[PDB]
Formats: sequence, structure tokens, C-alpha cells
Amino acid sequence: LAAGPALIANGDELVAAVWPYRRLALLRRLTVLPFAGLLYPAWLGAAAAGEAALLVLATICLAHALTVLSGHWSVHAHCALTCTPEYDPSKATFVKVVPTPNNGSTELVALHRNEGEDGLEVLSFEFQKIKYSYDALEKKQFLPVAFPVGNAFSYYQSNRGFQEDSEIRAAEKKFGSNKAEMVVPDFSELFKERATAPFFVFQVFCVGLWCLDEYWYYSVFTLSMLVAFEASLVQQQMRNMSEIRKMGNKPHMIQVYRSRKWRPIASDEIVPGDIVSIGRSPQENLVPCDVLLLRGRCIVDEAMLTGESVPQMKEPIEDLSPDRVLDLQADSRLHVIFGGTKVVQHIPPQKATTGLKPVDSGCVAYVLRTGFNTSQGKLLRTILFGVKRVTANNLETFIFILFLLVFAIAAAAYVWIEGTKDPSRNRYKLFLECTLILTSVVPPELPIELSLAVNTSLIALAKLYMYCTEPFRIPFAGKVEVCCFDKTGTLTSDSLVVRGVAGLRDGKEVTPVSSIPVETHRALASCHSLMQLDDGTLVGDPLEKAMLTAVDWTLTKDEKVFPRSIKTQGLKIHQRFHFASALKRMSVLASYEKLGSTDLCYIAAVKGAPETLHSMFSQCPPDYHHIHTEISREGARVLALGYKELGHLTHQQAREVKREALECSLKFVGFIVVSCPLKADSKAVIREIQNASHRVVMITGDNPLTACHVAQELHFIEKAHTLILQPPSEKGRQCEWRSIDGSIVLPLARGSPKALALEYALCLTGDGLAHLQATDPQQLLRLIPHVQVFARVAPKQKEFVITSLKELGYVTLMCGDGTNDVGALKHADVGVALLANAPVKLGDASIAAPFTSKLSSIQCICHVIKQGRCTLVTTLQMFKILALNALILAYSQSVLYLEGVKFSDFQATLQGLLLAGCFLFISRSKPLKTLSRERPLPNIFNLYTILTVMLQFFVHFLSLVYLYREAQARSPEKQEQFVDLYKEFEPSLVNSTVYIMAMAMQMATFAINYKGPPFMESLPENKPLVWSLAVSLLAIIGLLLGSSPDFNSQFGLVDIPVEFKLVIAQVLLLDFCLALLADRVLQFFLGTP
Repeated sequence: LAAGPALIANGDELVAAVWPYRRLALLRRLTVLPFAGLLYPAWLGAAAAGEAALLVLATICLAHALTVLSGHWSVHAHCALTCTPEYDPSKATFVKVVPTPNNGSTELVALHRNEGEDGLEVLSFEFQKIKYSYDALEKKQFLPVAFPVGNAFSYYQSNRGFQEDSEIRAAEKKFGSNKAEMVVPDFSELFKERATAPFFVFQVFCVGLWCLDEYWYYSVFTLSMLVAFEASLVQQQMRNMSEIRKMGNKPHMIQVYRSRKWRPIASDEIVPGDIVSIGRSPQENLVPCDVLLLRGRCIVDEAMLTGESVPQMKEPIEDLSPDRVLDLQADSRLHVIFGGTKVVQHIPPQKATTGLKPVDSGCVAYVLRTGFNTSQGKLLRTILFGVKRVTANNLETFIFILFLLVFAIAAAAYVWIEGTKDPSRNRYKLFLECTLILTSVVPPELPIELSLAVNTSLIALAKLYMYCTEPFRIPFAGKVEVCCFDKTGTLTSDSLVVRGVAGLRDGKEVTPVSSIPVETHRALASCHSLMQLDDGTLVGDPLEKAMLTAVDWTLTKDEKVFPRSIKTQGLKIHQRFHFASALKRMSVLASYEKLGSTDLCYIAAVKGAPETLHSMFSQCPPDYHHIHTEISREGARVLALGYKELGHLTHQQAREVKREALECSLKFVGFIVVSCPLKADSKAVIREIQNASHRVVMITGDNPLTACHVAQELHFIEKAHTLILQPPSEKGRQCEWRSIDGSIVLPLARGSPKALALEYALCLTGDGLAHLQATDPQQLLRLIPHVQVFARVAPKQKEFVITSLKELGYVTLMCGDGTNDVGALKHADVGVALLANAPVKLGDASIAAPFTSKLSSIQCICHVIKQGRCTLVTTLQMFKILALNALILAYSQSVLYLEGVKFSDFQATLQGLLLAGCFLFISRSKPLKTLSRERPLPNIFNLYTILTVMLQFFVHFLSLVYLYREAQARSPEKQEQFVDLYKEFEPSLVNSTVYIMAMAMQMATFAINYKGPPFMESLPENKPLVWSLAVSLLAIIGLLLGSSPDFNSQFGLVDIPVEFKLVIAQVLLLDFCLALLADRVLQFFLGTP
């Protein structure tokens, strides 16, 4: 009873406010009571009591249709129109959930009512597939389903598994099953969404109006064609949606400990609280859920979260203090494995320790979170519903229609006022004429035309092997200002190349692996964690894979390693002390036979962090720190190598005397230097983008030093010094800017970032981002536009950076290959996924991005910009031309009918066919190959576009007034103050002159506004358009000329007197010249920002 306003806990990330509403019964809905109860019964009663009534009914019917559809157009309008608020939750039926800003759209979700275990009524709802339950007893608040997170580490040691099924069903009712099912919306739902679009409703209303104009045969055909076309577009959308279903996650068998026994169960029946075995699967199966590693060790590639292509070691929680509270923020880096991550390698629990062992020898782990609540699940939620689908229904299009409608209202008011001055006119025809003027001034083709233009650009893109799922985002590619790039797999290859070993020769020179000492070959060949599978495939860490391949050694199943190329004796590995994060090092015991003796000589090979072996080396080069710092500044990963010959060990001592001394008196044996190379195309494409006057920004999850180096190599940073903001490690110092070299350290100041961002380049780390978000979000928002590199950025922080850039009114482009970009790709205005390793399964990024390249080359982006500018100019040019034609139409439609002249049906038909042809040839114009330094106009609202439309219309208007008066002065005087209404078209001199002039001026209007020498193919290159303009100019000259009366008669032209012919030709030429000069002068004066 009686939950107040705003029923959510402060600090929920998804939902800002929750108000319950109950749906009204059908008869009590405001869609029916005012409709079924009042207006129609009074009309029916007047009808039974015995044409004007039907018209008044139709306007009532139209108002009703718009009110019902407005509930479809807005969930807020739907709630107001169909539901009432109810403070008592027992009587409520639905809840309208408003998400936090940027976290989607407001939805109306049904409330689920469930009986609890106690027989108590548990109210719950599911919003965006997350269940929120109302806690009625303690807090009287809605809480998200609490996962067993932040618990003490006593609970996890005592869990064993569940020997029951009632509690399992209870857990299933509370948390739900791990459902990764992609629900494909039904065809009917997408088609219903489309049929309620404002434009389609307006077009169907226009079809209804032609049915109202007695076009019985014509209206049904046009309606069927319109519906079939929208259905075909829906079919294409369904095709795009079926691939998303094709992604999903395949059901697989996993080992689960249930009812005191280990059993294989399908991954969908796993519930939180189960203890599961997680291991390297032979099918390259992904981890199904977020799991805490209880026992056993694993190397996992967490490519999904850090974007770093490099596997991270995960350690069991068994070695830690049980009193520690689980912090998901701190412990997840070392102790949590996320769902969908790949287990590269696993180490089974030691046989000596008492406890649970799985049959498959996987690691035993406890499931923390399942389904859509995992980090992958969070990504997937953003994939399904995280941005409004871009429709043709742009605010620009609606304002443009409203502008033309103001002018059409003025024209219709003029026709109404003058037609009401003549009392003889039948009011039905005057209303019909006004309605036809209103419906034809606003042509039905504008959105179809725009979609055809977009589809032509789509066909042009398909030939470049770029697929586009959301075509209406292409014009935004013309507006892109900031291009954000990921590093890994996009600008660099995922393939790591070993450059060699440094510190072997005097100086900095990296000696190639072919020229390193025999001790270095032995150190690289023995100091590895690679293993041989039963099938002989080599499995394990890519860095290690590169190391073993570069040294040309082979590992056998017996953990023996033999050289292929070097005439050295093989090594047998006996014991590995794996890399411990606490020790920052790994060691291997290997033996070799001595040359000419059967005596086994044992050796210790050590690798680890340079800072740790520095203190572990017995003899260290003086330049060790210099060399290390300089190589780390080159963005390479550096490992130190240590070597020791142990001589003869007894077989018992070699296994036991190892534990007593793992590390001491190490010999320095060099630095292994590994680089990730740049892609060969990256520098040229990035130079083209910078040359096109676009700002380049880097946003990557990789380490800041390597990312900054690669960004420098790509000229993302042209400045001499790069400053990294470090957050305070301790509560209370301010954040510090540190040079890449460390030479310059500056405190942060509340001053203007322009001064720092003019002299230095700024790189913000993810830890620094989180610190600024907690401390000063406004300074962060002021800083973001001035940063050049974002490093160690999490996917949600990538989203936040993109959204922050969008809030400043920048049009953003994101390019990525990884799922790490999915949030940014969806939220970017133009997301382009590249497939990593170009030469079927689709990685989620190729589904998440609006655009997908089948090539791993970034040159596609240059193509997208080339295409986007073309499309952006085309639509804007079309809008201008269409506005001009509409005003020409608006003035031709009523003033001429007020003067009583009409086009001939044949004349009008030919004019229409030529007009339709010209728009078809204009919409197919191609972009130029080169990216201009000049930028196109971004928006329809510019001073230039308004003033050019106004001035061209005014010129054309003055021409029409002049020629109408000259025709009236030459037309015979009419002894009638009033024009009859539907006069059978008699070819008159006035009709012929105004028609020929209107056609010539309207064709000039086509010719004048196409502008493309920096942006589109030139006029002589669009040959179809050239033929259209040449045929129309030849037609205009032939029609004006009168060498044959019969030819004019098929066209219905009257022979024009030669004296008047000369005046017409001179004024039409002057009109063309003046309108051209006007447009060119206004472009010269007002273009560019």
C-alpha cells in the first residue's frame, strides 16, 4: 500500500524514476468515450432525423485517428490517454519505467505478481530483461535482484553444491535462467511500428483523399503499391534482424556439482550458487557466466574487456585471507572470470589437496552472475536496445514540412477567401479545391525520394564490399567532425612480432634473434609455459607462441624441447614454477646432456618483470634502468631473462631442493622486446582523414605508454610533449600531469584547457577518468574535447566518452573491430566495424556497428566519408529544389486557378514525367574520388539556404508576374468578372505562354542548384542528367519556336506572335541569368562556417 513518487534507490545505473499505472477498461478509454460516446451518436441522431455532414464526420474521424496513433507514437501519450495512476500496488497492472539518461527509452512493462516462499505476494517487474523486486518489509523500496556479490569469503569456502531441487526452483524463480535467446520481433510488430510512422499515416491519408476525389481505381492501386513497398523495406529489416538471431550462443554441456555428484548439464540450466568446472574446451567454447575462481589456476584471454589481445593470469582465492570482503572493483582483475571470455590455458588443482575435483580436471569456480547481468550480458543489452533506430522522420524533415505548410496555409487561405467572395460557388467544390491544393503542395514522394537516394548510395557502397545495416545514418557520415579509433586489431595487427633481444651488444641496438648467444636460445626455449595436446597442436599464450616459433624449437608431449635449426642438444623440462603475480616472475628447471657426455646438466631459466630481476641479478649492467626505461618508452613489452647452470643434482634433490631456493643470484641475460606492428595502410588513411580537416582522437583499452607511442607514430600527436594525467594514489593530492619522459610535472589547474591543449597533447587514463567522474564531472566534460588519447578505457567509459562528445553537439564516428567498441559503435553517430584478420561466424562488433567492412583495411572509412558527403549534399540539395518546386507549385496551383488558366492534361502529364525523370537522374549522382579540404554545410538551417530559396523564389515570382501581365495585356478582354470553375481546357495564348515559361524556369531551377565540383561528379559526368537537361532545353526551344503548327498541336501550343515571342525569349533569358547570378553571389558571400 501506497508507495509514493520516485520508487527507486538513489544510484541505480539504469532506471531514474518509477511510477505505477493501471490500464483502463476498453469502454473507459479516452480513445472511445469521447469518440463512441459523444461525437458519433449526435451525428447519427441528426442523420436519422434527416454531404456537409460526411465532410464534418471525416474531419472528426481524422482527429480520432491521430489521437489513437499518438498513443502509438509516444509511450508518454499512451500512458496519459489509456492508463491512470494507482498508489496501491495490489490494484496496479502496469509500470511505466523511465531509464536513466542515455540508457535507452521509457517503456511500459507489465507487473509480474508471484507467490513467495512464505505465501507472501512478491511484486516484481522485468525492465530491459533485468528483474527489479519491491522489498515491502524492510526498506519499502525497489531493489535490483541482489547477486551474491560483496560477500565474506567464508560463505564461498563452505559452499559445496546443492543436494535438492526445491531450493533450485526457488533460486530459478528469484534470479532466472541464463537465457541468451535473441527474441526476433515478429513481422507484424515491425510492420505495425512502420505503419504507425507519421509519414506513412500522412500518405495513407492522402490516398484516402484521392479516393475522396473519385480516383477509385487509382487509389486502390497506389495504396497497394505503397503497402507493398513498405513491406519490402520491412522484409529487408527482418533479414538484417535474422542475422542477429544467427549470432546467439550455442547450448553446451558443462560439468556441474549437483546432488553431491558431478554431472554434465546444459549451460542454460545453470543458476547462481552452482559450483561449476571451468576449463579449456576443445570446441573453443566460451565461458557461459561470470564465475569466481575458487581453485586451480588459469590463463584467460579477456579480449572482451580490456581490448588487450594478451592473456591475463587468474589465481585461486584459496591462498587469501577468508575475512576479506569481495570487492568486484578490486578483485575482478585477479580473481573473477567473466562470461564469454576464452580460457587459453588451465592448471588443474594439485592432487595433494583434500577437496572437490572435477571429472574433466577443470578448475572449480563459483557462479557469481548469470545471463544478461554479466558484462557480456550488459554489452548484449546495449546491442539489442541501446539507441533509437534512425528513421526518415528527422526533426529537419518535420520542420521543413511545417515551413512549407505555413506557406501552403497562406495559399489555401487565399483560395478560400477569394472563392468565398463569389457567392455562386458550391462550397463542396471550394473545400475540395482547397484540400487538393493542401495535399499536392506537400508531395507524397519526399520520404520515398530520400529513401531511394539513400538506397542508391547503398548500392554504390555494396560494390565496395561495405555492408550497411542502418542506411539513414549515411547522411551523418557527411557531418562527422570527430573520428574515434580503437588501437588493437584496427590500426595495429593482432599479430605480435618479436623484434629481438636488447642489451646483448654495446648500445641500444636490438640484436635479432638469429644472432643471440646459445645461452639466450636455451633461456627462450626452456622458459615457457607451452604444452602439447594429444593431437600435437601447440596451445597457449600468443607471446609464448611467438617466442617458441621465433626460436625454432619444438615441444614434445613428454615436455621435452628439441631444436629444429640450431645444432644444440635438446632440453628436458622437469619442473615449472609458474608466473606468480605476487612474485612478478616465472622460473623453469630444465636439463641438457653435455656435448660428449651422458651426464645430465641441470639449468634454471628465469623470466620476469625488469624491476624485480634488477634486485634479483647478481651482476647488473649499469645502463639497465636506462635501457629498460627507453624500451618501455618505445611502447614495447619488455621481459628480463635470467640464466643459471645448476650442474649435477640427485634425482630426489632436484625435485625437493627446488622449493627451498626459487630465486637468488640471477645472471642478467638480456631484455626480450616484443612490439605490435602498425598496419601498412593505417598511416596513409589517417593522413587522409587529418587532411580532410577532421579531428582525430584515440580511445583505447591498452596501456597508455604503448598507445601514446603508436598514436605518435600515426601522428595523432604532432606536439613535442604528451602529458598523462595520473589520479592520486592516496586520498588528497591533486591529480598530476606528467610528461611521457617524466621531465615535466604540472599540477592541474581550473583554468581553460585551450592553453594546455594548444602547446601539449593530453592523454586521460581510465583510472583518471573514473577519478574525475567521482570528483568533478564538469571539469571532465570541459576537458574531454581537448584530450587526444584515451587509454585503458573500459567499454562503458568508451560509451561515456562518445556520449559526452555527442552532448557537445559533435557528430561522432567510431571505428572498431572488437566488442569493446560495441557501446561506442552503437552510440557513435557512425559506427564502422572492421573484421580483424581479413583474408561463417560474425563477431558481435560486426553486428553492433551500423556499418561493417569485409576488409580489415581502414580505407573503407575514407570511402564512407566520400559517400556521406555526397549523400549529405544530395539530400540537402534535393530539399532545396523540392522547396523551390513546391512554392512554384503552390503559386501555379491557386493563383493561376484564380486567374482561371490550367495546364492541359497532356501538358501536365509530360511535365510531370520529365520532372520525375530529373529527380531520378539527380538522386543517382556519384561522389568524387578525392576528399576536399572544404566541408559541406552540415545543416538545413543556414542563412545561405534560406536567403537563396527566398531570392530565387522572388526572382521567379517577378518573372511570373511580368509574363502574366503581358499575356493578360495580349489576351482578349473578357466580359466576365468571374472565371468559370471546370472549363474544358481550350488552348489559349495565356496557357501556352505561362506553361512554356514555367517549364523553362523550373528546368533552370533544376540546373542552378546542383552543386558538386568539390563534392560530387561534375555536370558533364552525370550523363543521364546531361541528357535530361539537353532534351528539356531542346524541347523548350522547339515549343517556343513554331516552325510546325501540327507539332505544337500535339503539344497543344498556340502559335505565339513573333513580337511577343521575342519579349518572352529575352525575359526568360534574363530570368535565367539573374537567378544564376543571385545563387552564385549568395554562395560566394555566405558559404562555409
